[PDB]
Formats: sequence, C-alpha cells, structure tokens
Amino acid sequence: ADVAGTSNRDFKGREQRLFNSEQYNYNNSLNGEVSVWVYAYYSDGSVLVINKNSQYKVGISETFKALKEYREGQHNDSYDEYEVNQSIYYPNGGDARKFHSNAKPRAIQIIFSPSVNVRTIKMAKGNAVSVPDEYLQRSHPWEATGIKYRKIKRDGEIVGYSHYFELPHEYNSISLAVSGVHKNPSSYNVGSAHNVMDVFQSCDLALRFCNRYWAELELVNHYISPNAYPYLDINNHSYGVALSNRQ
Amino acid sequence: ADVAGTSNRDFKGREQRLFNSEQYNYNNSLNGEVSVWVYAYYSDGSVLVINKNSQYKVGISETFKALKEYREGQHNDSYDEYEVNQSIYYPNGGDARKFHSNAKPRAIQIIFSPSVNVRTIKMAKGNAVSVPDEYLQRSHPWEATGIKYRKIKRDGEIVGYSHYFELPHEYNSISLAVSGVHKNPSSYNVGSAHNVMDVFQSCDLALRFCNRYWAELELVNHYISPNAYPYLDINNHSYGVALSNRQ
Amino acid sequence: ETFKALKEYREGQHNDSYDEYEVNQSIYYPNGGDARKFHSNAKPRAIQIIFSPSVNVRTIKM
Amino acid sequence: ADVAGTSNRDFKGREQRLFNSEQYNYNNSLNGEVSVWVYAYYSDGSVLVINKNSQYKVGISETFKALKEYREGQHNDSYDEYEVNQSIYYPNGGDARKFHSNAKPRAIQIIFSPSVNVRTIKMAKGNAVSVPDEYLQRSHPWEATGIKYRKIKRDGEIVGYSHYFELPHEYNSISLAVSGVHKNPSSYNVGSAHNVMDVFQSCDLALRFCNRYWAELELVNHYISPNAYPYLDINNHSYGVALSNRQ
Ligand SMILES: Nc1ccn([C@@H]2O[C@H](COP(=O)(O)OP(=O)(O)OP(=O)(O)O)[C@@H](O)[C@H]2O)c(=O)n1
Ligand SMILES: Nc1ccn([C@@H]2O[C@H](COP(=O)(O)OP(=O)(O)OP(=O)(O)O)[C@@H](O)[C@H]2O)c(=O)n1
Ligand SMILES: Nc1ccn([C@@H]2O[C@H](COP(=O)(O)OP(=O)(O)OP(=O)(O)O)[C@@H](O)[C@H]2O)c(=O)n1
Ligand SMILES: Nc1ccn([C@@H]2O[C@H](COP(=O)(O)OP(=O)(O)OP(=O)(O)O)[C@@H](O)[C@H]2O)c(=O)n1
Ligand SMILES: [Cl-]
Ligand SMILES: [Cl-]
Ligand SMILES: [Cl-]
Repeated sequence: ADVAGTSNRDFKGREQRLFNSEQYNYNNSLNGEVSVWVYAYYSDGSVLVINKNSQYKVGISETFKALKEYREGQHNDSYDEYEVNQSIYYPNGGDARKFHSNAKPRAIQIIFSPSVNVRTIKMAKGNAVSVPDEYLQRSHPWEATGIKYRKIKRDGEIVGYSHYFELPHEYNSISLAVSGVHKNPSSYNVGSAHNVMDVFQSCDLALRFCNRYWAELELVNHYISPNAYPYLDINNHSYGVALSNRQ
Repeated sequence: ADVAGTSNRDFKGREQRLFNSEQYNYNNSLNGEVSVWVYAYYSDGSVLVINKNSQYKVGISETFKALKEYREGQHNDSYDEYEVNQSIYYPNGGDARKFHSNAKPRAIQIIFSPSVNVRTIKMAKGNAVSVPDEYLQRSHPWEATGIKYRKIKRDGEIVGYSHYFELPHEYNSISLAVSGVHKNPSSYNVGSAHNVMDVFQSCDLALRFCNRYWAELELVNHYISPNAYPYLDINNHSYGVALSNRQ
Repeated sequence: ETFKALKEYREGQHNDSYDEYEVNQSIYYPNGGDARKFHSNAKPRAIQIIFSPSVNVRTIKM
Repeated sequence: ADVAGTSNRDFKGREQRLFNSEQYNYNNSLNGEVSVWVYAYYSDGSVLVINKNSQYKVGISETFKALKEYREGQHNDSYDEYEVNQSIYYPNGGDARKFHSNAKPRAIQIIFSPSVNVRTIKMAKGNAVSVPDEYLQRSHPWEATGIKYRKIKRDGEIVGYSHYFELPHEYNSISLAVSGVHKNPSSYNVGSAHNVMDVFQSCDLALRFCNRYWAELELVNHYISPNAYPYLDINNHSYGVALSNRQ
C-alpha cells in the first residue's frame, strides 16, 4: 500500500474527513435537527439548563416561577418562595421574609445549534406575569434578536450561536420564550401543504431535557463536552467541535 | 309485531348494530379522535400510563426523568435519585448509593387507537440526555416504526395497534416521543390552508391523562376496560371492543 | 435464613418497613395482606451458594 | 369399569386413601420432619408465632426481650421499653413510665407435630435474666413436661400435642426454650456414629419462621389452616387434618 499521510491513497484519512463533513452537512439538511438551550445562572454558581431538539423549528417557553432555582431532594424555602412570587407579581403583594430571593436567575444565556437560521430567531422576554411589553394591548408578542447573537467559533468554524444577558438588578424579574427555525436555503417550504403535517408531528416528536448542574465546570465537563454541544463560558471561552472538511 | 330475532323487522336489533357501526365509523372520520398511550412498566409491577387524545394528529414526548417511577404521597429517595440521574446522564457523573434505580422503566408499550394511519407513526427514542442517535449532528429526529406495530384484535376486528419493547439492560436509559396522524384516505389535506388553523387549535385542545396503577390487573380492570380502550397484556392477551357491524 | 431475613434491608435508610410487613402477609398467604405494591423490590432475584474447596461436594444439603 | 363406591376396583378411592396414609407415615419415619411452634399471646389480641421444622430433633430458644410484642413499621415505645426491661431484670432497676408493659405475653402455647415422641419433650422456662430455677448453681437446665401435653385430635386421630400456660400475673416474666426429639421406635440411634454428622447437618438445615398475626382468627385462617398445622384455640377447639387410613 502507499504510506499513511503521503498521497491521495490514504483512504482512512479521506473517510475520516468525509465522516466529519457528512455530520456537519446532515445537521444542516431539512432532515436534520435544530436545537436551542436556555441556561439560567444562579448566585450559588449552579446552572439550570433546558434543551429542546427538534426537526424544522424548535423553541422553549418558561414562566417566571419555572426559571427559579429548585434543588431536588433538598430544602427550598418553598412556603417563603410562594410569598416571594406574590411580591414579584405585584409590589408589596406578598409576606416573604427576604428582600431578594437567591433562587432568581442572575443571567441567561441562549444558545442555538449552527443549523438555525439566525434571522428566524424570536424571543418573548416577559415580565413576571408573562406579558411581553408592560401590557398585553400594546405587546408585540416577540422580538427578532438575531442581530445580537455572537458566533461561537472553533478553528474558524461556527459551532453555535449565543445571546447572553445579565439580570443583575432587583427589577430583572422575567418569563422567557425563545424560538428558532431550521435553515432552509431552498424554495421548498417545509410548512407548505405537502409537508405541513410532518411539521405538526415534529411538535410532538421534539425531545426535551432539563437539569440543574452545581457549577459551570460541571456543566462543561459533563453536559457540553460529552455531547459535542457548543458553549460559551463566563470567561468568553468557546467550546464545540469543528467538523466541516476536518479530520 | 314480528317476533324478535326471526325477521328483518327487528328494529331494536338493527339500531343496535347501526349504533355500534356509527361509533366505529365516526372515530375513523376526520371529525374523530386519534389517541396514543405510552405504558412504562416498573420492576415493582406498577405501570405508568400517559394518554393523549386529539383530532387530526396526536403525540407524547417525555424526558428520561419524567418516565421514572414516582409514587405520589410516598417516599421516593428523591435526593439519591437526583444523583442517579447525574450518573445516567454521564458515566460516573453522580454520587448515588445504588447501582440500578428501580424507578427506571423495565419495558415500554406504545399503543395507538385503530383510527391512526400506521404508516404515519414516528418515534424519537433518545438516550438519557434526549438525543435521538448518539449525537445531534448525525440524528434523524425520528424513526418510522409502523412496520413493527402488531394489530390488537377482537373478534377479527382491529381495535388498536401495539409496539412493545423491553428495557432489560443497565444501558437501556431513554427519553421518548411518539406521534401518529389520524387516517385520511381522502384527498382533502387537513393541514391545507383551508383547515390548518383548526389543526393549530387541535394542538391546544388535545386532552392529556396520566396515572400510575399498582398492577397490570388494576390497569386492565380500572383503566383499559371501563373506557373500551385496546390493550395487550404481558401474556399476549388482547383487550378491546369490536364494534364494526356488530351488536 | 427465613424468607423475611433474605429480603433487602438498607441500613440507615428508608425501607417501606410498614408496607413490607404487609407484603410478607401477602406472600405467606394469597391476598393475606394490604400492601401498596404488586412486587416488592426487596425480594431476591437470584441466589448463589458457594462452598470452599475443603467441602466434600457429596455431603452438601439444601 | 365397576361403578364408583361399590367394589374393591375403585382405584381412585384406594389411591386417595394410600396418598393420605403415606403422608402420615412419611412424617413419622426417620426421614420425616419434626416441628415445634411457640405461640405468645398479647393483651391486644395479637399472636406471635415462632415455628421450627427439622429432621431428628427440633427446638426454639427465646429471651425475655425477644418474646415481647414488636409491631413492625409502627411505634413501639422503644425507649420506655428498654427501661421496662431494666425494671424486670432487677426490681426498681429502671425508669419506665408504666407499671405493666402491654408488650408482655399473657399466655404461651407450645405445640408439637404428631411426629415428636412426647417423652422426649423438654422445656427451660427461665426468669427474665434466663436462669431456669432462681440461681444457676441449683438449676436443672430443663424440665420434662410431656405429661402435661394434651393430644390435639381430629376424627379420633392425634394431629399434634399442646401445652398451654397463662402468664396472668405481674411476676410472670419469662425466657423460654423448648425441645423435642422425632419418634424413633427402632433400635437404630440416629445420633450413633453412623449418622451423627447428619444430625449435625440437621441443626444447620432446620428452617425457622416467625410472624405476628393481628388476631387468633387471622392465625387460624391464614397460618394454621392453609398449612394443615395442628392448633388448639382459646375455646378449646381443635384444628388439623386427619390422614391415617382416611380419604
Ligand atoms: N413567609 C413565611 C412564613 C412562614 N413560613 C413557615 O416556616 C416554615 C418553614 O418554611 P419553608 O419556606 O416551607 O421552608 P422549608 O420547610 O425549610 O423548605 P422546604 O419547604 O423546601 O422543605 C413553614 O412551615 C412555613 O409555614 C415561611 O417559611 N415563610
Ligand atoms: N446519595 C445520597 C446522599 C445523601 N442522601 C441523604 O439521605 C436523606 C434521605 O434520602 P432521600 O434520597 O432524600 O430519601 P427520602 O427522604 O427517604 O425520600 P423522599 O425524599 O422521596 O421523601 C436525605 O436527607 C439526603 O440528604 C441520599 O439520600 N442520597
Ligand atoms: N400498606 C401501607 C399502609 C400504610 N402505610 C403508612 O405510610 C407511612 C410510611 O410507610 P412505611 O412503609 O413505614 O415507609 P417509610 O416510613 O418511608 O420507611 P421506613 O419505615 O423504613 O423508615 C407509615 O406511617 C405507614 O403507617 C404504608 O406504608 N403501607
Ligand atoms: N422512660 C422514658 C423516658 C423518656 N422517653 C422519651 O420519650 C420519647 C418517645 O418515647 P419512646 O419510648 O422512644 O416512644 P416512641 O418514639 O413513640 O416509639 P418508637 O421509639 O418505637 O418509634 C423518646 O424520645 C424518649 O427519649 C421515654 O419514652 N420513656
Ligand atoms: Cl434536504
Ligand atoms: Cl370526514
Ligand atoms: Cl425410617
């Protein structure tokens, strides 16, 4: 045989590069996934992640309450926290024994897979009673925030898109929904009559995941990295795996 | 009058047979329901059922965590089980005090109503972090598993369709979504522009049910049978009610 | 060992000890108990008996 | 064939009678079991049973403490009852909050299988510190109480032997061991050198059973009767199954 790494007859090398290329390109086809993650960061350094993976389009929608830190099989001040919610829904509406609940997120990061079209991204960041803009009568039900998403990059390739926002003030009390559509550079409308029922099925088939990790380190080691998910950490460091035309 | 059971002037007999026929045929019309059930079987002999009933199309989507046994108003090892999830999401990721959680399903049965079209059935059986096929980049977001569904039969009539799979190994750790479309032998697309908004409403109108029964006996007696639902038990015995052209 | 002594017991953890009393009553006599479960997971799924190589195998009794 | 119940050619009738005879006679052979039961009766109407089943010889030995009522998965005054034991072991030895513990047995019944030889029965009824007769220095370690055992009879056949004694006084505080030897009308000593090691194995092979039943009714219905065990109830009524030469 020829010698490895010296000619065009290195078939294991060419198959390696094609195997990686196919993965990148499959994800971007209309058969492939589009995924979104919402990361909510707590003052105790823990991170809630919510992930949804679906064909065609994907989204997540959470209430103010659902975004608050919840520690499984531990004490949570659950009564006092009911009271905190009443005080957040309406000023002086509750009887809590605290000024600031540490269960409230300090920051959100939204990340999309590189298969999204960034121009289709929509976000409904509501107040704590789930109203996008002060009052329903004047609310557009979303904002198109694609212009704010930063490319997460590895080796010069886009592995994901990130929008990061901090909630550092007492009045930063939110409900949150985000939505993105899978890339489609063709003129075949995946929602046209021919295929619209498959999109309806995709709503049922979307797989959800959610979990609270104790630290960003643990999130990176045991969630982001093992699954080849993209990420951007608090130090602005990029994670992901570049695959297009790469061994 | 003529004597019962001796002539074509037995109108109570003919109305009986028509009443049964109408029920069978209504369910199959575009006005009728399509229903799916997911049964998760636990080592303690109990069974979780999730049912969804809707027009046009129906589906269920559950996380790994949501499928685990939960005993209402009893002790559940909830802390230790948080740790079990961490160890299932990533090898050696947790600090649980057990090798195998008995809360994990030992088997799944998916059943559809006889109003589904079997060729439209789709299933997304993911790993424990809700990824259909190892990594998102190479995942088709579903499999069309209609070929595996067995007809549940009573008196020679199809009363339902069943796909049964056991999870008997330590690595059988899953998330699960299934979807089916109501039969439509016409050329009127229920998702075409004329009616697509009614399909969007059907997503909101779908009624869900879920409950943990202590035993398969209890499931058969108090869930399957009273509601005239189809079923297939561990002994391969069929339940349901045949209605087409029957008294 | 008795049937009861062979059942799983987790030291310093919860064991459903009341419900498991009821399970024993149902195992001793059909429909003899009022347990909230069909199958107790405390029941052994398998037994292995091992003797040292100093036994005479022909004397083993069970 | 001949007609049932009219001749000596009723083989199902003769096999029935032999099957019953064999059971009776097997039990009495040196290959058969000998069994003892200790019933301790509590003021709340519940009954503890301890059963041992073995070849050659059988016995039970319990401490004062082990004989006291214990309610599984319920409250038992366990601290106060430690104190009660201290007061029973030595007058004014404890700091209990009660004069009489209702956990103390009110009566004992000892029953042997009909395979025992009644003349071999021995009983060590000690005081609460497990001394047969006031002080060890003057204690014979047992009494031969066979003369007190009443035959439990069904249909004129001995199905068991019973010794019943009440503990109705404050000073009736006991430890208890009983022992009986399997009948052996032959001159082959089961304990002679030829077979003595089999007797040593029988000590290891003896199967034990113990359980607290809520009532004598429950004891009769769910313990005595299903297992064809002999019994004598508080009304002096006999239970058991006669088998010798019977259909
Ligand atoms: N604003 C108030 C008023 C009263 N309590 C009382 O204090 C007790 C404990 O408070 P809770 O908030 O329920 O905390 P934990 O029980 O410690 O935590 P968890 O409920 O999550 O186990 C409760 O019985 C509750 O009735 C309270 O927590 N907060
Ligand atoms: N791997 C570990 C480590 C510690 N614990 C501790 O043991 C106690 C009981 O365990 P848990 O799993 O919470 O079981 P239960 O309290 O019995 O059940 P439930 O929470 O469902 O009432 C908890 O306080 C928990 O802190 C545990 O269960 N598992
Ligand atoms: N069949 C029944 C009926 C009632 N209970 C009640 O439910 C409570 C908890 O049940 P148990 O079986 O005792 O479980 P745990 O207390 O959680 O476990 P452990 O006793 O081993 O600490 C008890 O107070 C018991 O009275 C029960 O467990 N099982
Ligand atoms: N002579 C005494 C002195 C003190 N106590 C105290 O009272 C409490 C309850 O008594 P206990 O006898 O332990 O009864 P329970 O806890 O109700 O029953 P169990 O221990 O069987 O659950 C205990 O904390 C014990 O310290 C007692 O029972 N008896
Ligand atoms: Cl495509
Ligand atoms: Cl129709
Ligand atoms: Cl013999």
